[PDB]
Amino acid sequence: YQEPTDPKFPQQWYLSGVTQRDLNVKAAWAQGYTGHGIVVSILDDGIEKNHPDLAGNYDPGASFDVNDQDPDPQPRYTQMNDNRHGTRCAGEVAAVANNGVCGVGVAYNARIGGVRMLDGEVTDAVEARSLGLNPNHIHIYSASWGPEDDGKTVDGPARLAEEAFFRGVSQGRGGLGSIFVWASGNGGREHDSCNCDGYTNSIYTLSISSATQFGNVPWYSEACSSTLATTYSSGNQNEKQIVTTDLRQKCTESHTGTSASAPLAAGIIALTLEANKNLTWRDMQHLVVQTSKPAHLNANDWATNGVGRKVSHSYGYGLLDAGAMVALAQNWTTVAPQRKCIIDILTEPKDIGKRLEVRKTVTACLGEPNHITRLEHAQARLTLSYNRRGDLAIHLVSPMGTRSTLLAARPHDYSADGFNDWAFMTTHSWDEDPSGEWVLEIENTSEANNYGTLTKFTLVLYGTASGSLVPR
Ligand SMILES: *[C@@H]1O[C@H](CO)[C@@H](O)[C@H](O)[C@H]1NC(C)=O
Ligand SMILES: [Ca+2]
Ligand SMILES: [Ca+2]
Ligand SMILES: [Ca+2]
Ligand SMILES: [Cl-]
Ligand code: NA
Ligand code: NA
Ligand code: NA
Repeated sequence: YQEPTDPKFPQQWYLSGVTQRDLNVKAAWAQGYTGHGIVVSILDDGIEKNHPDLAGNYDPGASFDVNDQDPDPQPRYTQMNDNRHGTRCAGEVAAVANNGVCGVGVAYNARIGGVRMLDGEVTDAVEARSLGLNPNHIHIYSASWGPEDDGKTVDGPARLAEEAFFRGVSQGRGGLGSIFVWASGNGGREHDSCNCDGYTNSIYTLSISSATQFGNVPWYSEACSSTLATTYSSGNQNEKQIVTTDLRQKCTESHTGTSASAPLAAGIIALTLEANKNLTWRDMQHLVVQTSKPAHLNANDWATNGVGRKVSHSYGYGLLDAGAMVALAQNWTTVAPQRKCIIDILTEPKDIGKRLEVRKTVTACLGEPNHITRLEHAQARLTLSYNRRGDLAIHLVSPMGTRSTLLAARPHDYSADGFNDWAFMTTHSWDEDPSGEWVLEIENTSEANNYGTLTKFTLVLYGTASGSLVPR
């Protein structure tokens, strides 16, 4: 294998590195996987389809302009170069290789498109028509956007967009399911908590956080239990950033944030899908859980779950490992059909006060077709009132002892509107047996005399009843 000769490839430290602080992409390339035959679409502010490092891979069938209702996603050019983001993201996935221009995409032989959908009024219908674009042609969708990262918002997909997620994973890609890759958020400065973002908190999105070059939690990071894994992105000014295609046929070395991490993940997922085109949307999440690497990512909350895997709320299961992903994909056995076990926990409303603990021992639908012995995602769907929402911290403990933070204190969230059947999601108990005692903790983290009531707690378990590995 001959590595790319592109002029900025040496600057793509998160690929070209030789000091083990990288995404192990060369190993996949050397196995013969560069993205041939895979189609990825960037859902953002447009794509410069004539960019010298994108044109060779550009796919009009992966593209649309939902803002102006036409097929051509070319960005709107302005003095401030506002609409540059989709072009930056596209090059991370699929910039052309060995052409003397800028660097390379992770999947530099994949086909790449863009949906111009952020440059206008972004309605539920706009989101739904973007997520649902050409779903039997596009394999993988990448979205580096979501609800305002102000640390006070709780919001997620409305009805059309949620319907688009369920149609995508159910009937998309020939019934194997659209793969929706999501950036977990850029609200770290505001102490945002990313389970309050219903796009990344969805089970249907493969949510990705960031690590800095030196292996630390970047300033912009949001911790939450819904995140699955991590890719490198930007950090402090001594740390390098992401190198990619830029608006006006240029090359940038300064792409940043979790917005840059999701496209890198989408590229790795494209290499993985080339290695096994029959992988389902759930198969792909299993591969990420099994192969991602904690090593040398620094966080104070690394914990070993019930099947021996290390998990962090900043990083999920750790750094994506492209070589390991493509290797495991090749002989992967399709997982069994997804089961869903619904457990209504409360028999009466519960005053929260300073602190509330709810314990329930469950059988996880024993004796039923939805019996689960091998968890995937779990949700605590909570309905509660509280006078100051951001003073709450919420934890969920699995029978195996895995403590998932469902919500951390958000100092800027003054809302009195509580949570209305909000489906807080955790990936941290993946592959555990969910039978036994679950514990919900709700705590007032302030000294104020706050008050409210928990009126509904639905524990929703997803998973199967077959095929477990020996614990790590
Ligand atoms: C894909 O997986 C399904 C489920 O295991 C199987 O029935 C089908 O034969 C597979 N198709 C290919 C092309 O491997
Ligand atoms: Ca257009
Ligand atoms: Ca190039
Ligand atoms: Ca956020
Ligand atoms: Cl469901
Ligand atoms: Na919404
Ligand atoms: Na998600
Ligand atoms: Na148990």
